[PDB]
Amino acid sequence: IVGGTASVRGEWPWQVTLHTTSPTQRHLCGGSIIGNQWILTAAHCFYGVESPKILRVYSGILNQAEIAEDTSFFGVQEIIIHDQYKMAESGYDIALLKLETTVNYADSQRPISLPSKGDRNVIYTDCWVTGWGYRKLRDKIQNTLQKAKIPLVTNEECQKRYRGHKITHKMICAGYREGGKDACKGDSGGPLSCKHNEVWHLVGITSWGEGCAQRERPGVYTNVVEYVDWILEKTQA
Ligand SMILES: *[B@@]1(C2=[C][C]=C([N]C([N])=[N])[C]=[C]2)O[C][C]([C][O])O1
Repeated sequence: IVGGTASVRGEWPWQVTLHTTSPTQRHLCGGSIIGNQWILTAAHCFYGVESPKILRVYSGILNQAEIAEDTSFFGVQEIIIHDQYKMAESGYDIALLKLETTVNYADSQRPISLPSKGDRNVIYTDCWVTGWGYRKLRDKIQNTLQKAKIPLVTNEECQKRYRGHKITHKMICAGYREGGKDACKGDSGGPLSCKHNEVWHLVGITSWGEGCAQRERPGVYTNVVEYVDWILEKTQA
């Protein structure tokens, strides 16, 4: 996260840090708890990932330092990638992780509500992006979870900032016309939480952008509401 600040412990209880144990354990991507056994994240996050066995999901984490060899985690039973996904920039950058065990909800770890179709006309004026990603373009995974408030921008405006790209309605952008605040490497799969009527909603999934926090280059996120049907179908037994 560029231009953000340290999060308060338990401030984003749905945020998880997805680690890979290969070659050595390290933060790979962000993710959001949306169900007792389900993490919603970005598809492109599993590039070069041949098996879910090397994945470890940690919930209730503020600082990466909290994660040690003796720290409990959730194993991943299955990685579900949208069959239409090819690459982040083309869209469909969404994936579900079915955990091997169920998450016991608490103030430190609970699910975030998915947006409803009857909310696409809703004007989110309080949206935040979070994660342990880079603070700049050339940096490293941050220890403390960072947060940054960022305004959503119309798709028409976003398309203007991304000539050469096709910003579809299945994407949603957010950022400052002057930049300064935005997601970066490591924040992928992270949630773009928005607050309406004081009820947190998972509006987007951190996906891509040109550089990080550059002026006139809004972050591009997966427009979650466009995938509620997909999510329901993939989560049902
Ligand atoms: B992601 C990721 C997601 C979004 C952005 N945003 C910008 N401004 N470039 C950068 C990086 O984080 C992990 C990586 C793939 O493993 O992509």
